[PDB]
Amino acid sequence: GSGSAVDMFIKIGDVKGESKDKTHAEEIDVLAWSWGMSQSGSMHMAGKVNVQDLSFTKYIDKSTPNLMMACSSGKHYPQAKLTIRKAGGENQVEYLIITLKEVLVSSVSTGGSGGEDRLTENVTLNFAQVQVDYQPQKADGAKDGGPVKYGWNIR
Amino acid sequence: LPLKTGEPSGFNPFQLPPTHANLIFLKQFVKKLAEVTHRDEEEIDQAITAMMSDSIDKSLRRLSLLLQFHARLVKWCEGGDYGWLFDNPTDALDLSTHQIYGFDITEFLDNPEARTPVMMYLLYRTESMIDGRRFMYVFDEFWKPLQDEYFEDLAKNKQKTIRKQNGIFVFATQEPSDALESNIAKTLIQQCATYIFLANPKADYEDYTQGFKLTDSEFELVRGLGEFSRRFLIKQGDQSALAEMNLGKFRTIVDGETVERDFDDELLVLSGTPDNAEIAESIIAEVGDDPAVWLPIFLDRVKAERSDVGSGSGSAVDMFIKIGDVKGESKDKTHAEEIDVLAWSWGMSQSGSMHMAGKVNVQDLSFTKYIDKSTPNLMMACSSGKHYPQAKLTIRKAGGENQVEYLIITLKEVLVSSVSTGGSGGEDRLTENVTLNFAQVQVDYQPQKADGAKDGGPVKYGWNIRQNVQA
Repeated sequence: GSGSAVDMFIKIGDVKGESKDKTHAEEIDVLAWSWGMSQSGSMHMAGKVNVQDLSFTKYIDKSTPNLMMACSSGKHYPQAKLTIRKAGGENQVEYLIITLKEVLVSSVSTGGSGGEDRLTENVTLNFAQVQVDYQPQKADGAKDGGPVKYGWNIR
Repeated sequence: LPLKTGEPSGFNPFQLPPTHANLIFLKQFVKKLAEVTHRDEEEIDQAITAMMSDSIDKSLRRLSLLLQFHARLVKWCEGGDYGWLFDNPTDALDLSTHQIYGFDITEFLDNPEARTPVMMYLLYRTESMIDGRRFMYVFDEFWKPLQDEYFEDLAKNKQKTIRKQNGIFVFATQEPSDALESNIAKTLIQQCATYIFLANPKADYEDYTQGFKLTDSEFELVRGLGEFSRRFLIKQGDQSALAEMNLGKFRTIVDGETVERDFDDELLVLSGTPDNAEIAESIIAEVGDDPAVWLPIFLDRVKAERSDVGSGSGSAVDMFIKIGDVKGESKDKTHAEEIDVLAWSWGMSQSGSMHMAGKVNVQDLSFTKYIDKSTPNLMMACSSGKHYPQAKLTIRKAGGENQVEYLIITLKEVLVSSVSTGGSGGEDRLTENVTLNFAQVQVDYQPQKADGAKDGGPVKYGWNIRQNVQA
């Protein structure tokens, strides 16, 4: 077989990676994802939520000073798109698709002081509207589909 | 005694035995210049003996003046030949503890000046000093230092003297055009007892049956031997056969074990050039004369490095600097030996949104180095707020140590504002930090691929940070 590895690729505008995998042909590839949702208006003391900005750790893309010019200029990319499949096979069911709109870069990491010898870069972003498509991520290869969604706004 | 800098890569003469300094300086001068008035050169030898009779071995100016009243001119030059016969001691007899040495003939390619008088005097020294043990004198490309019948008369008289005194001569030279072109080599072949056809290289043939008197089958074998198996053919007396050194032989302890091919201590014989350079540099900086008291651990280090990699030198990291007076400890082409830095970690952030011309994020930029050498210049630039004219730093991942750097970043008008220093009982190597601002970033991020490909051209972020959004 091919092993046991998750399958995650993303495009955000003309930002692209140096990845060489089977489904990651110079795609952006990530090592960590970090965003959760929160709604402080709950009775335990419409869309009134606490602010939640998105974040991740990615492998090194070929367009990083373009991202820094986007940060210092306020330039957003109009769309970010993700596909994440569970481990067990690279060409399995696309267990998750994510679509992000008005994708402005919030932060970059990893270059400067001596804290990270070879570590991947955290990048944080903001948004206007995000929607996902979840296929059932059972610990399997070929598994039943049917996307369950949410699409949600910055409001 | 290999080719090196202008240290003693040769051996000199005593130059003042007043019964034989005349003949020593006469032969040394004629083999140094090879062209005189041919009148009262013994008076020149006696006058330079009386002039060097102050204590010993005076300046080249005094030597050339006493010799005159092109050899004087080239001794005044001394280009790469500090081991000549004048103003020096005999480094060969400073090896009287272990009289085992040899010469890189790269300087002794230049007859008559560097080649002839040092070699003729040292052959005189080793031949006249009959220590009673065996003697061995080995040659390769004999004809370039030896262009005079002086060596033929030497081989007739003093070589036959030391032939009863355990002396042997090992002429392992090149292709036989060299030997057939010198009648001195013909006289030597008339006294050379055995002949080793070590290889069949690119070499001139079919006069090789002349003088040596090979048969057709013998000449067929010495041409069909080859040079890569490193086996040979041997003729002595009037007879010959194919032979070898058993380079495939190995320690057959029980039933035929691991084929070590006797490769341990063969690196002395093989002499691989970067490992020879490492062992030679560590020995030469270690001790002047070279007994094998530090050599076994150097052989174990050479075996470990050769089993690791052949001249790899890591090729994994590159993080180096030059900020005013400091510089890098760089294995890359940029700097050398001074200061390494730790790693690559900083960024910038933005909290705002335009999607329901950036935001002002008051930030500093920082960097961590190791223990410094140029402490007070950085101290002055830190306290006074002095902007260095540049701060250049080199970043490159694995994929080669001499490749183009993955990010070359020069910050501009680097005022210095804080440096963390430290120290402890456990501070084997203190790291320190500069956290600072400046006028301009000049980031040059090259999107170099993993295989050494640099598609495409590097992306620059060369913008003012001081009071301006950076494009």
